[PDB]
Amino acid sequence: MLSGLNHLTLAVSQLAPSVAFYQQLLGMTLHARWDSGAYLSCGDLWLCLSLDPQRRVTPPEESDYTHYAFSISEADFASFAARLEAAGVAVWKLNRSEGASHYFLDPDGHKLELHVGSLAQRLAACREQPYKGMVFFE
Amino acid sequence: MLSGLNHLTLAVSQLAPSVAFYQQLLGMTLHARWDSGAYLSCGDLWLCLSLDPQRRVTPPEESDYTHYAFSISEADFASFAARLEAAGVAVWKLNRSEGASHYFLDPDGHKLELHVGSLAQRLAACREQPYKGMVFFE
Ligand SMILES: [Zn+2]
Ligand SMILES: [Zn+2]
Repeated sequence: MLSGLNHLTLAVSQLAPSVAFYQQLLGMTLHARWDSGAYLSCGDLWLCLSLDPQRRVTPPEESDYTHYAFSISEADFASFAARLEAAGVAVWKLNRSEGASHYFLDPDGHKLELHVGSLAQRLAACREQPYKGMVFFE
Repeated sequence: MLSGLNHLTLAVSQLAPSVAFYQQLLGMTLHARWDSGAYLSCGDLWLCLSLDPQRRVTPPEESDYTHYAFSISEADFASFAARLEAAGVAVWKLNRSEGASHYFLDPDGHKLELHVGSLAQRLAACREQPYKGMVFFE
């Protein structure tokens, strides 16, 4: 069977500002970089940044809801979100429609998120406050 | 500070064919569905499919290299690739890198991959044969 995300590859227009964002600002571990990409890790996540001349910025209102959420503890969530805000990182969504989340953009307009909680916790919360028409499968 | 990938959300244009693709063809576990989305899991990956009228079925030549790779064992790789081929699933790239990889498209054109191998394995191969401009960080 398939089991797990092996890696997430993000196309980037400029490699150095992207590496700086993920390593310096988000605190991910940089393992290697080369003329056309970089490999970082975030816990078990393998992140590849790939220099792509085809990557364009799109303002968030003109891209779809595809997005990438990173786990953070309840104790660190608010202060890290506030640090991103204070550093001028743009926000793309304010309404918390899926629990405790902060929604921010990377330098290339990729839609990112900080989230507190697992899938099991989300399902348990949704049993009490379900999305419209929600059905649960055991 | 960040501990890993919390969830991957893919915007979809039609919920039913996307659920069929990820649950039935790819074998992910469906945990819940609502009028505008679904939650699935694939190993430790929490996948959300989100119905979005902004999502377009996008040919691969019209999107950048951003993509999502799922882990599969070497032993299972060939039969799973054959399953995708039997289902008529389009391929967007041929593999030219270390470790088995199959590059395929979802119903909306999201770029997916099956990959055999870890970040550690990739780094070991790169240390032996570094890419142009490659620098490592310990
Ligand atoms: Zn999210
Ligand atoms: Zn890949």
